[PDB]
Amino acid sequence: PITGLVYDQRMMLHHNMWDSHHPELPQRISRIFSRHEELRLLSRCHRIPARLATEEELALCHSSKHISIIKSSEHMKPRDLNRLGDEYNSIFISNESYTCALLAAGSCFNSAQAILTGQVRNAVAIVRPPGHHAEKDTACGFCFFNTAALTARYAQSITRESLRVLIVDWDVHHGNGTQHIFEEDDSVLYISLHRYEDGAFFPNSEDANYDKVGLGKGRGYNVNIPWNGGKMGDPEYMAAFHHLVMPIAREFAPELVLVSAGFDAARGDPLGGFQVTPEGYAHLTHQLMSLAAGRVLIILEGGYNLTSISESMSMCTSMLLGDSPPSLDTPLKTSATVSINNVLRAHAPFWSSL
Ligand SMILES: [K+]
Ligand SMILES: [K+]
Ligand SMILES: [Zn+2]
Repeated sequence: PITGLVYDQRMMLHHNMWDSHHPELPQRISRIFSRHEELRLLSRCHRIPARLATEEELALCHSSKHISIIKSSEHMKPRDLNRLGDEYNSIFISNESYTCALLAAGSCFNSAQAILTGQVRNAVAIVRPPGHHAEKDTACGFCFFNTAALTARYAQSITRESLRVLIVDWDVHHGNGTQHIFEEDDSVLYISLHRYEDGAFFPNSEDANYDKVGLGKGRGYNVNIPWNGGKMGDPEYMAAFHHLVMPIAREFAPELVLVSAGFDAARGDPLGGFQVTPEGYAHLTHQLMSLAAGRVLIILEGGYNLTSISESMSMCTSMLLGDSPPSLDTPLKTSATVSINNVLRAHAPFWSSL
C-alpha cells in the first residue's frame, strides 16, 4: 500500500533569463517538495527516480520536427533563445529547458511504470515545466512536451495498446494539447474543467467549449466542463465531479488515472481567479482514488501562488497515502449550473450513466 513520489531539483534549471519574476518559477517544485517535508509526508512515500524521456518516447505524441527544434535550443545563444521562444504562444526558453522537459516526462513514465508493475499503488509527480498545452507540433503556454499525454501513451506501450487511461485535467486552463492529441481516440478519456469565459480565457480557443465531444471513434471521449462569468470554487468543482466526472469515469472503467493537476484554480492564484481550497483538492483526489483500483498518478501542471500550490498538492498526497478527507465548509453560482447542464446535454447521448 505504497505511494510513490518523484521530484528532481534539476528541473529547477529551466528558467526565464530576462524576467526572474515570471510566474512559472523554478521554486514552484522546490516549494511543493519543502511542504511535503514540513508535513512529514515525504518519509511516508517511496521515492521514484527521475529519468530523461527518450526521443523515441517523445515521438509517441510529438512530431520529429518539434522534438528537433526544442532539442536544438540546448545549444542556442540568448538572442536565438529569445527569438525561438517568441515564435510560440507564451513560451520562454533557456539552455536547460529541453533537459528539464525530458526529466518531467521521464519522471512520469517511471511513476506510471511503478504503478502498473504494482510497485506502488499511486504516485505524485512534482515536475516542471508543465505539459498540457503542448501540441503534437508545437510548444505553448509554458509547456514544451505533453507530459500527461506522453505518460498515457507510455503506459499503453508497456501494457497493451488499448489500455483505458482517464486523464482528469483540473488545471484552471483547458489542456488544448491533450484534447487534440486524443480527440480521435476512445482509449484515452480526456475530462477537463477550466475557466473558459466564452473563449476569452487562455488558451483563447472555442475548442474548450462543452460541445467538443470528440471525433471519429473518439466521439464521446472528450469532456469539456467550461466555467463562465463566476469565481468558481469548491461547490462548483464538487458538483461537477458529482454529476459529470465521476459518473462518466466509472462508466469508462479506466485501468489508469492520470491527473493533469494544475493548482491555478486555487484561492490566491495570480492568474486563475478562482477559489478552490486545499481541502477541495483533497476531496477531488479522494474521489478519483475510487477508480482504476486506486491506480492514480498526480502530475503537476500549472499553479502559480507558491503557498497555494504547496498546500494544495501536499493535501493531494496526503489523500493518496490514505489519510482521512479533511472537513469541507453553498449553492452553485448560477452560471455553473448552466455549465454543468450544458455538458449533460452534450454527453448524455454517449454515457448511459447520465
Ligand atoms: K483543465
Ligand atoms: K479522447
Ligand atoms: Zn493552468
